[PDB]
Amino acid sequence: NLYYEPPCCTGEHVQDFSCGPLHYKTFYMDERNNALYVGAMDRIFRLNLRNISQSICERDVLILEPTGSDILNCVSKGKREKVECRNHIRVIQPMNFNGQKLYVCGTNAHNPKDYVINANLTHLPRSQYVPGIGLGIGKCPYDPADNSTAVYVENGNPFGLPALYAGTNAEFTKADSVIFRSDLYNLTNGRKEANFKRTVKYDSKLLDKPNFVGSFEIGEFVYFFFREHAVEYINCGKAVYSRVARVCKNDRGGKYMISQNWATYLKARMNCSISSEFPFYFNEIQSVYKMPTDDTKFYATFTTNTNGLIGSAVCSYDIRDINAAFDGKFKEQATSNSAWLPVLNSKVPEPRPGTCHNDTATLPDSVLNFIRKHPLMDKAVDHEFGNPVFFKRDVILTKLVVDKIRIDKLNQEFLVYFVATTSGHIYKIVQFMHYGQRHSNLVDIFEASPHSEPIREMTLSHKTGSLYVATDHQVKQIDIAMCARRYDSCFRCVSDPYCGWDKDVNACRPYQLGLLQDVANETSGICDTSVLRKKVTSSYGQTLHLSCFVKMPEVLRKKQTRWYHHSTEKGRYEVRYTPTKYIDTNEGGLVLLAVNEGDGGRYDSYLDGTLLCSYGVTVDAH
Amino acid sequence: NLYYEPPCCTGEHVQDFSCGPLHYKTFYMDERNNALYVGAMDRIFRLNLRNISQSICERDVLILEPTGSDILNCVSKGKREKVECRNHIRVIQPMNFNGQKLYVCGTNAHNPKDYVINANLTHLPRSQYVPGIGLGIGKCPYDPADNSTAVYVENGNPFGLPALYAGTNAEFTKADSVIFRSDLYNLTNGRKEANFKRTVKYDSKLLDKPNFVGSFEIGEFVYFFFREHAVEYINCGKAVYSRVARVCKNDRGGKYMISQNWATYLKARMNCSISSEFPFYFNEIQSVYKMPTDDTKFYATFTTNTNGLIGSAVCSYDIRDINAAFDGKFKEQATSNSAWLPVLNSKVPEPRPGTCHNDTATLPDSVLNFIRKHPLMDKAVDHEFGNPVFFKRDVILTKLVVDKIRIDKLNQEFLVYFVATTSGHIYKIVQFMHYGQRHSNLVDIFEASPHSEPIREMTLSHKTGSLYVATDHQVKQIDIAMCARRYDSCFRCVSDPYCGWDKDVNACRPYQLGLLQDVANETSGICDTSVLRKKVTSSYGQTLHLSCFVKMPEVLRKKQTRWYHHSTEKGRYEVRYTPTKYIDTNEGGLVLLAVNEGDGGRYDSYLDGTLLCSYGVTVD
Ligand SMILES: *[C@@H]1O[C@H](CO)[C@@H](O[C@@H]2O[C@H](CO)[C@@H](O[C@@H]3O[C@H](CO[C@H]4O[C@H](CO[C@H]5O[C@H](CO)[C@@H](O)[C@H](O)[C@@H]5O[C@H]5O[C@H](CO)[C@@H](O)[C@H](O)[C@@H]5O)[C@@H](O)[C@H](O[C@H]5O[C@H](CO)[C@@H](O)[C@H](O)[C@@H]5O)[C@@H]4O)[C@@H](O)[C@H](O[C@H]4O[C@H](CO)[C@@H](O)[C@H](O)[C@@H]4O[C@H]4O[C@H](CO)[C@@H](O)[C@H](O)[C@@H]4O)[C@@H]3O)[C@H](O)[C@H]2NC(C)=O)[C@H](O)[C@H]1NC(C)=O
Ligand SMILES: *[C@@H]1O[C@H](CO)[C@@H](O[C@@H]2O[C@H](CO)[C@@H](O[C@H]3O[C@H](CO[C@H]4O[C@H](CO[C@H]5O[C@H](CO)[C@@H](O)[C@H](O)[C@@H]5O[C@H]5O[C@H](CO)[C@@H](O)[C@H](O)[C@@H]5O)[C@@H](O)[C@H](O[C@H]5O[C@H](CO)[C@@H](O)[C@H](O)[C@@H]5O)[C@@H]4O)[C@@H](O)[C@H](O[C@H]4O[C@H](CO)[C@@H](O)[C@H](O)[C@@H]4O)[C@@H]3O)[C@H](O)[C@H]2NC(C)=O)[C@H](O)[C@H]1NC(C)=O
Ligand SMILES: *[C@@H]1O[C@H](CO)[C@@H](O[C@@H]2O[C@H](CO)[C@@H](O[C@@H]3O[C@H](CO[C@H]4O[C@H](CO)[C@@H](O)[C@H](O)[C@@H]4O)[C@@H](O)[C@H](O[C@H]4O[C@H](CO)[C@@H](O)[C@H](O)[C@@H]4O[C@H]4O[C@H](CO)[C@@H](O)[C@H](O)[C@@H]4O)[C@@H]3O)[C@H](O)[C@H]2NC(C)=O)[C@H](O)[C@H]1NC(C)=O
Ligand SMILES: *[C@@H]1O[C@H](CO)[C@@H](O[C@@H]2O[C@H](CO)[C@@H](O[C@@H]3O[C@H](CO[C@H]4O[C@H](CO)[C@@H](O)[C@H](O[C@H]5O[C@H](CO)[C@@H](O)[C@H](O)[C@@H]5O)[C@@H]4O)[C@@H](O)[C@H](O)[C@@H]3O)[C@H](O)[C@H]2NC(C)=O)[C@H](O)[C@H]1NC(C)=O
Ligand SMILES: *[C@@H]1O[C@H](CO)[C@@H](O[C@@H]2O[C@H](CO)[C@@H](O[C@@H]3O[C@H](CO[C@H]4O[C@H](CO)[C@@H](O)[C@H](O)[C@@H]4O)[C@@H](O)[C@H](O)[C@@H]3O)[C@H](O)[C@H]2NC(C)=O)[C@H](O)[C@H]1NC(C)=O
Ligand SMILES: *[C@@H]1O[C@H](CO)[C@@H](O[C@@H]2O[C@H](CO)[C@@H](O[C@@H]3O[C@H](CO[C@H]4O[C@H](CO)[C@@H](O)[C@H](O)[C@@H]4O)[C@@H](O)[C@H](O)[C@@H]3O)[C@H](O)[C@H]2NC(C)=O)[C@H](O)[C@H]1NC(C)=O
Ligand SMILES: *[C@@H]1O[C@H](CO)[C@@H](O[C@@H]2O[C@H](CO)[C@@H](O[C@H]3O[C@H](CO[C@H]4O[C@H](CO)[C@@H](O)[C@H](O)[C@@H]4O)[C@@H](O)[C@H](O)[C@@H]3O)[C@H](O)[C@H]2NC(C)=O)[C@H](O)[C@H]1NC(C)=O
Ligand SMILES: *[C@@H]1O[C@H](CO)[C@@H](O[C@@H]2O[C@H](CO)[C@@H](O[C@@H]3O[C@H](CO)[C@@H](O)[C@H](O)[C@@H]3O)[C@H](O)[C@H]2NC(C)=O)[C@H](O)[C@H]1NC(C)=O
Ligand SMILES: *[C@@H]1O[C@H](CO)[C@@H](O[C@@H]2O[C@H](CO)[C@@H](O)[C@H](O)[C@H]2NC(C)=O)[C@H](O)[C@H]1NC(C)=O
Ligand SMILES: *[C@@H]1O[C@H](CO)[C@@H](O[C@@H]2O[C@H](CO)[C@@H](O)[C@H](O)[C@H]2NC(C)=O)[C@H](O)[C@H]1NC(C)=O
Ligand SMILES: *[C@@H]1O[C@H](CO)[C@@H](O[C@@H]2O[C@H](CO)[C@@H](O)[C@H](O)[C@H]2NC(C)=O)[C@H](O)[C@H]1NC(C)=O
Ligand SMILES: *[C@@H]1O[C@H](CO)[C@@H](O)[C@H](O)[C@H]1NC(C)=O
Ligand SMILES: *[C@@H]1O[C@H](CO)[C@@H](O)[C@H](O)[C@H]1NC(C)=O
Repeated sequence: NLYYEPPCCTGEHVQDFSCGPLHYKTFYMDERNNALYVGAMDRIFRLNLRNISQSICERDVLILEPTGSDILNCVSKGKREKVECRNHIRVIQPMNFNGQKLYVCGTNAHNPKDYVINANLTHLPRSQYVPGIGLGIGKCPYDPADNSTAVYVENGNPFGLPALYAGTNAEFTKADSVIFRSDLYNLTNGRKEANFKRTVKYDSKLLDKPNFVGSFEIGEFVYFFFREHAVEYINCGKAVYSRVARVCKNDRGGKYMISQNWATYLKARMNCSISSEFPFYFNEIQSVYKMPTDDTKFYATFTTNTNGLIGSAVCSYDIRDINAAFDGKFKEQATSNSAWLPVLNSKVPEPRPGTCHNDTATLPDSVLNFIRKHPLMDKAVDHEFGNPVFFKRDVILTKLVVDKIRIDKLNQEFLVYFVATTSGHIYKIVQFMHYGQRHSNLVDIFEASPHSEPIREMTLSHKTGSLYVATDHQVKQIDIAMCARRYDSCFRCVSDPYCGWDKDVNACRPYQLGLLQDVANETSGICDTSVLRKKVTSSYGQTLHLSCFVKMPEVLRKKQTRWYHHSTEKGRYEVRYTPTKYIDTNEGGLVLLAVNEGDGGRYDSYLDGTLLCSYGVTVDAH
Repeated sequence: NLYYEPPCCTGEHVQDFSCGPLHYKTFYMDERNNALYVGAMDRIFRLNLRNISQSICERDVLILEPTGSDILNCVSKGKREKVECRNHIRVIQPMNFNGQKLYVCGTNAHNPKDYVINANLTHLPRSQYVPGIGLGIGKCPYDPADNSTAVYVENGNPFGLPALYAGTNAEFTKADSVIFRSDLYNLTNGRKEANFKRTVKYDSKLLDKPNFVGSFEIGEFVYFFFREHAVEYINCGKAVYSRVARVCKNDRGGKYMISQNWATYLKARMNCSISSEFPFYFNEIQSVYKMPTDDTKFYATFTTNTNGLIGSAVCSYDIRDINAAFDGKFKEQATSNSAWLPVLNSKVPEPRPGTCHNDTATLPDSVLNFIRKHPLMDKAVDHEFGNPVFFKRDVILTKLVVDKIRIDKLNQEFLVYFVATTSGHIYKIVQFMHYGQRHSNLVDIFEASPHSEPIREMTLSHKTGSLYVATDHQVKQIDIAMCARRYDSCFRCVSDPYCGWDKDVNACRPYQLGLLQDVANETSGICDTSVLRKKVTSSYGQTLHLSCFVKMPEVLRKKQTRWYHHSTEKGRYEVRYTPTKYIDTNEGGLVLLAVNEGDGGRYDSYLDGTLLCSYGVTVD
C-alpha cells in the first residue's frame, strides 16, 4: 500500500536498440563523439551514446559479411552455416591512420579478417591500402564461441610503430593458443619493419587452454587477463586458475632462432580468496574492468568451478601488487617429476628476466633461456584487503563495470559495482570504508535480460551516467541512478550512494548536501521521522491487510519483518502469528482475520530492527 | 481445521536422562542386557536402554574421579581445573576377564588412566588385580577436546591374546599422535607376552594432526577412520583429507631395532565427491557408522573446509573398495622435492607389504623398508555410486546412524540415515533403489538439542527402535518411528518408510501390509482421496486467506506451492502471482485481496505437483 517500486528493466531511464537476433558483441565507447560502437553478426553498429533508441538500423550500420568463397570453405561438408560461418565482429579499436579511424576484426566464417574503416562506418576508398591489413596471423578468433581479447597500441612499441596485442585460441580442433603482437608496419611508407611477436607454439607452460577476459596497456607493458588449466596443480588434481600476464611494449624478441618469440613474457596466478588458515579460493576469472581514468586498479569477477557447489566473488587488484609478483621470485619445476618450488634470487640471471630493454636480442642468452623455462611467477597476485569486495553463494557473476563517487563535504568516497549474472540480473554493490576496513552492501538487483538470454557485454559511460548491456537480441541502456523513479521510501533511498532523501518534499532525489543518506548503515533510524503513519479504517469483523511494500524489493526479501501493535489498555508488543487471526505475507505484510474492537490502534513494521512503516487502525461497532 | 505437526523433540516417544552438565560422551550399547552405558565427567552411567528415564542418577552410576594429586599436577601444567582437569571417560568396551567385564579409560586430569569394572558398575575387589591395567597413556587422550578412538579385540591378535587398539595423542603438550596397540598380556597367568605396537614416533608420513572418528575390527584387520593434514597436497596448498588406516591383528612388528612399530600399517585417502569432469570433494570426515550385523558397509559424514563456503555430504563405502585400495598401487614421493607418483608393481617387494603374516619379524627387511617409506596408497577409496548419498549446502553434518528396513517382497531394502547437525537437528534421509540406481529423499528434520548445545554422541538400537543422543546437558532417547505423533496428513505419512496411511481411521500408523506408502514417490496421486477439503465464504470482497498447513514442515518448504483456480467461466488455470491481487504466505498459503465474483470457485493447492489440500470458494 505505502511503497511501490516499478519493475526494472525489461518492461525514461531505460533505452533499447534492436535490429534482430544479431548476436551483439564487442563494445567500443567514444564519449567525445557521443558514439557507442557495437559489433554483431556481419555488422558493426554506431549507436547514439546519449540515447541508443535514437539510432536507426538501416542508417547506423556497416555490413561486413563473408565472401561466398569463405562461406564455402567454412561449411566444407558439414558445419552450421546459420551463425558459425558468418562474420562475427570481435575487435573494435581506435586506430590512427591519417586521422582517427577504427580497427575492426571479425571471425569471417572461420577465417579471421580485419578492416580499417572511418568513424562514420564507411569503408576507406578502394584505392586506399592500409599496410598489414589482411596479412599475417589471424588477429581475432576463428570461432564465435572463443573467449579472446585485443588492444591496439600506438605508443611504446619498437621503433615507435603501432601494433595490435591479442590473445586468442584460433581453431579448437588444432591446439594453437597464443598471445601475439602483429607485424610492425610503418603505416605511412608501407614497409614491414619488424616481425610479429608470439608465445612459443605448443608450449603449455605459457598457455594451457586459456580463456581470455581482458587486456590493457599500462605504463611500458601490456597486461593480459585470462583463466587456464592450472599446470602447477596437476599433481594434486584438475583445476582452472586465473592469470595475469605481462609483456614489455618494446620487446623485439631474442636472437635469430627465437626472434619471433616474446623475450619478456611472464604470468602470475591471481589470488581471490576469503582469508583464513585455509583460504577459500574463487579460481575462475570471468571478466575484468578498469576505470578509464585510473590505470592503477583492476576489478574482476571470479567463480568457483561450475560443477559442484557454486560461489562467485568480486576482487580488486592494485598495479603495485601485480608488479610485485613480477618483481618477486620465479616458480620452477626442475624435472617433470619435481615439485613446484621458488627460485633463489641468486639463481636469476642479469638483467632480470621480464624487465624491459630497447634491444632484447642483446640480452645474454642465459636471460632468454631462463625466461623461456620460468614463465610463471611464484607469487600469487595479492587482492586488496585479502578478501573479496563481495561474494555470493549459488550465483555466477560475469560482466562488471565500476563507478566512483566522492562526497568531499562529508568525506565519503564510494565505489559502485554493477555485476551481471548468468540469470540476466545486475547486482548494484556499493563499497565503503569504515574504521580502516573495507565493507560492501548489495544496494539493488534489477533485471537486464531474460533468464534464457545471457549478458554478452557490459560497459559504462560516466558522461551519460548510463550502463550498456549487450545480449543476443538487443542492446540496453540503463541509467545507473534512478533515485526519483525507483525509491519511493526513505528506507530504500538512503542506502543508494547516488541518492538522498528529501524530507521536505518526501521523495528520493539525486544526492546533494542536506539530503538524508546512510550507505554504510551507521545511523540507523535516520528514516524514522520520514515514515508517515497511514491512517486506515475498518468495520468490525472484516479482514484487513497491512503492508509496507506492494512487493518487497529483491535485496530485502530475505530479511526479518516484525510487526508490533500498540492499542488502548495494551502495552506495545510483538505480533505473534496465530492460525486464524494474524497472517504474514511474503512481502512483509500483516493480515487481520476477524477484526474485533481491540484490534485497532498503532501498528509498526520493522525490517531487521529498523522501522519500515506505520499504520493507524480504527475499528467501529459495525 | 488445518494440518498441524507438533514440534519435536525438545520439550511418550522421547525420553530424557540428565544429572547435570556432566559432559555426556562415549556410548556402549549392550542390547542383550537392556543397557546403554554412557561415560561422563568423572562418571560412567548404565541407562535402561528401553527407557532411559527409568534410570536413577544416584543408583546407576560409578564415580571415577582423579586423585587430589592428579588434579594438583594437572593445574601445575597450566590447565583449567574446572573441566580440563577432570576424568572424562573416553573408552567403554566389553572385555572378557573371568566373565563379561567392562574396559574403561578416562582422561584423568591430563593423565590417562584405565580400569576394569563389572557390568553393574562396581569395582573389582581390591585383592583382584588385572594384568596391564593402570596407565591409559596411548589408550585414551589427555585432553577432553581430543578426537580419539579405540576398540578392544579378543581374537586374532598374536598368541591368541586380547588387546586394545587406539588412535589418540600420547602427550598432552608435545604432539605425539599415535595409532597404538596395548601390551599383550595373558590375563590368566599375568605375564606380559608381547610389547605394544605403535606408528613410528613423529613420522608425519603416518599421521599429521589426525582427528579420529572411528575404529573397527573387520576380518583379520583393525581399521581406523580419521581426517588429517594432507601431506601429498602440500605443494598445492593446505588441505585436510580423510583416511582409512589398516593394520593386521597378526602384526608383531619387524626385527630388533623396529620391533615396537607396526609392520603392516597402510592408509588410503577416502573419496567423497560429486562426480563430474571436475569432481567436487568433501574432504573432512566427521563421523563413521557401521551396522552391528554388517561388516561390509561403512557410512560417513564429510564436510568441506569450515572456512569459506560450506557443504556437507554423506557417502557410503564397501569393504571391497576399501581393500581394493590397499591391494592397489602404492604412492611415493621419491625425494622431498619430488611429485607424488604411483609405484610400479615390479618395484614392490614380496611378500606384498601390508599383507598379514604370523611372524612379521621373518619378513624380508626389504618389505619393512618399503612399507615404512610407503604408508600411503595411491588409490583413493571409491565411494558407492561415485556420488554422495545426500549432500547439503550451508549445513555441517556431524554424527550419524543408519538403519536398514528389509522388505520381504523381492529382497528390497530401505536405508534410513539419521544425521546430526551442528545446530542440533537430525536429518532423516531414506535411501531406496530403482532400476539399479540409488536415490535418496529427505523425509524429516527434527530437533534433538538446542542450537547452542552441540550433539556429542549418537547411537541406534534396532531392538528398541530408538536413537540416543548425548549432549553436555543430557542424554535423549528418540523413537525412529513416530508415525501417529508426527504426521497428521497422508501427504507426509506415505513418504516415511516406517509409516503408512490408514484411510479407515484417517491417521498415520506404523507400516504394515495394506497401508498406503510411497517412499519412492511412484504413485503421486496416492493421497488424493485423503487430502484436506473444506469450503469457505468471503463477504463484500474482503481479503481471503487459503492454507493447508499451520506451519509448513521444514523439508516441504523447499518445494513450490502452486494454487489452481477452477471456475465455470475461466476454466482451470494456475493462479498467476500478481502483486495487486495474489500474494504468497510463508506457510504455503494464498492471499486473495479484493475478492470479486469471478474469484469464487475451486482452489486446489499443489506442492510440487502433488495435491496437498483443496478449497471450495463461494462469494456473496
Ligand atoms: C591468497 O591470499 C590469502 C590472504 O592474503 C593468503 O592467505 C594466507 O594463506 C595461508 C595458507 O596458504 C594461511 O596460513 C599460513 O600458511 C602458511 C603456509 O603453510 C603451509 O605451507 C608451508 C610451506 O609449504 C610450501 O613451501 C615449501 C617450501 O617452498 C614447499 O616445499 C611446499 O611444497 C609448499 O609449496 C607451495 O607453496 C609455496 C608458498 O606458497 C610456493 O612457493 C610453492 O611453489 C608451492 O605452491 C608448509 O610447510 C605447511 O605445512 C607444514 O605445516 C602444516 C601445519 O599447518 C603441517 O601439517 C605440515 O606437515 C607442514 O609441517 C603448510 O602446508 C604457514 O606457514 C602459516 O603458519 C604461520 O602462521 C600461523 C598463524 O598465521 C602460525 O600458527 C604458524 O605457526 C606459522 O607461524 C610462524 O611461521 C611463519 C612463517 O613460517 C611466521 O611468519 C610466523 O611469524 C610464525 O613464526 C599459516 O598457517 C594464512 O593464515 C593466510 N593469511 C591470512 C591473512 O589469512 C593465501 O595464502 C594466498 N594464496 C596464495 C596462493 O598466495
Ligand atoms: C573420486 O571419485 C570421482 C568419481 O568417481 C572421480 O572422478 C573422476 O574424476 C576425474 C578427474 O580427476 C575425471 O576425469 C578427467 O580427468 C582424468 C584424469 O586427468 C587428469 O589427470 C591426468 C593424470 O595426472 C596425474 O597422473 C600423472 C601420471 O601419474 C602424474 O604425473 C600427475 O602428476 C597426476 O597425478 C595425480 O593423479 C594421479 C592419478 O589420480 C595420482 O596417481 C598421483 O599421485 C597424483 O595425485 C593428467 O594428465 C590430466 O592433465 C591433462 O590436462 C592438462 C591440462 O590441464 C594437460 O597439460 C595434460 O597433458 C593432460 O591433457 C588431468 O590433470 C582424465 O583422464 C579424463 O579423461 C577423459 O578423456 C579421456 C580421453 O582418452 C578418457 O579416456 C577418460 O575416460 C575421460 O573420459 C578426464 O579428463 C572423471 O571424469 C571422473 N569420473 C567420473 C565418473 O565422473 C575422482 O577422480 C576420484 N578422486 C580420486 C582422488 O580418486
Ligand atoms: C614512418 O615513415 C614516414 C615516412 O618515411 C616517416 O615520416 C618521415 O620522417 C622523416 C624524418 O623526420 C621526415 O623527414 C624530414 O622531414 C622534415 C620536414 O620536411 C618537409 O618540410 C620542410 C619544411 O620545413 C620541407 O623543406 C621539406 O621539403 C619537406 O616538405 C625535413 O626538415 C627533414 O630534413 C632533414 O633531413 C634530411 C635527411 O633526412 C635532409 O636531406 C634535409 O636537408 C634536412 O636536414 C637538416 O635537418 C636534419 C635534422 O632534421 C639535420 O640532421 C641535417 O644535418 C640538416 O641540418 C627530413 O626530410 C619526413 O618528412 C617524414 N615523412 C612524412 C610523410 O611525414 C615517419 O617518421 C615514420 N614513422 C616512424 C615512427 O618512424
Ligand atoms: C567462454 O567463456 C564463457 C563464460 O565463462 C563460457 O561459457 C560457459 O559455456 C558453457 C558451454 O557453452 C555453458 O554451459 C552450458 O549452459 C547451458 C545453459 O545451462 C544453464 O541453464 C539450463 C537451463 O536451460 C540448466 O539446466 C543448466 O544447469 C546445468 O548447469 C548447472 C551449473 O551451470 C548445474 O548445476 C546443473 O545441474 C546443470 O548441469 C544451467 O543452469 C546448458 O544448456 C549447456 O548444456 C551447457 O551446460 C556455460 O553456461 C557458460 N558459462 C557462463 C558463465 O556463461 C564458454 O564456454 C567459453 N568458451 C570456450 C570456447 O570455452
Ligand atoms: C544496520 O545495522 C544494524 C546492526 O548494526 C541492523 O540491525 C540488526 O540486524 C540483524 C540482522 O542482520 C538483526 O538480527 C538478529 O539475528 C539474530 C540471529 O539470527 C539468526 O538466527 C535466527 C534463528 O535461527 C535465524 O532465523 C536468522 O535467519 C539468523 O540466522 C536473532 O536471534 C535476532 O532475533 C535478530 O533477528 C538485529 O536484531 C538488528 N538489530 C540490532 C540492534 O542488531 C540493521 O538492520 C541494519 N540496517 C540496514 C542494513 O538497513
Ligand atoms: C574434534 O572434532 C570436532 C568436530 O569436527 C572439532 O570441532 C570444532 O572445534 C572448534 C574449536 O573447538 C570449533 O570452533 C569454534 O566454534 C565456537 C562456537 O561456534 C559457534 O558459536 C558462535 C557464537 O558463539 C557462532 O559465531 C558460530 O557460527 C558457531 O555457531 C567459537 O566460539 C570458537 O571461537 C571456534 O570458532 C568448531 O565449531 C568445531 N566444529 C565442529 C564441526 O564441531 C574439534 O576441534 C576437534 N578437536 C580437536 C582437538 O581438534
Ligand atoms: C593364558 O594362560 C593360561 C594359564 O596357563 C592358559 O591356560 C592353560 O592352558 C593349558 C593348555 O596347555 C591348560 O592345560 C591343560 O593341560 C594340562 C597338562 O596336559 C597335557 O598333559 C597330559 C598329561 O599330563 C598330556 O597327555 C597331554 O598331551 C598334554 O600335554 C592339564 O594338567 C590341565 O588340566 C589342562 O587340561 C591349563 O589348564 C590352562 N590353565 C588355566 C588356568 O586355565 C591359556 O591357554 C593362555 N592363553 C592363551 C591364549 O594361550
Ligand atoms: C513425485 O514426482 C513427481 C514427478 O516428478 C513430482 O512432480 C513434479 O515436481 C517437479 C518439482 O520437483 C515439478 O517441476 C518443476 O516445474 C516448474 C514449472 O515448470 C519449474 O519451475 C521447476 O524448476 C521444476 O522443473 C514438476 O512439474 C512436477 N510434475 C508434475 C506432473 O506436476 C512430485 O512433486 C513428486 N512428489 C513428491 C511428494 O515428491
Ligand atoms: C530516446 O529516444 C527515443 C526515440 O527517439 C524517445 O522515444 C520517444 O519519446 C517521444 C516523447 O516521449 C515520443 O514522441 C516518441 O514517439 C518516442 N519514440 C519511440 C520510438 O518510442 C525517448 O523519449 C528518448 N529518451 C530520452 C531520455 O530522451
Ligand atoms: C519411561 O519412564 C518415565 C519415567 O519413569 C515415564 O514417565 C513417567 O510415567 C509414569 C507412568 O508410567 C508416571 O507415573 C510418572 O509420573 C512419569 N514420570 C515422568 C518424570 O515423566 C514414562 O512414561 C516411561 N515411558 C514408557 C514408554 O514406558
Ligand atoms: C555386581 O556384579 C558382581 C560380579 O558378578 C557381583 O559380585 C559377585 O557377587 C556374588 C554374590 O551375589 C558372589 O557370589 C560373587 O563371588 C561375586 N563376584 C565377584 C567377581 O565379586 C556383585 O555382587 C554385583 N553387585 C550388585 C550390587 O549387584
Ligand atoms: C630506449 O629508447 C627510448 C625511446 O626510444 C630512449 O628514450 C632511450 O634513451 C633508449 N635507451 C637506451 C639505453 O637505448
Ligand atoms: C598362522 O597361525 C594360524 C593360527 O594361529 C594358523 O591357522 C595358520 O596355519 C598359521 N600360518 C602359518 C603360515 O604358520
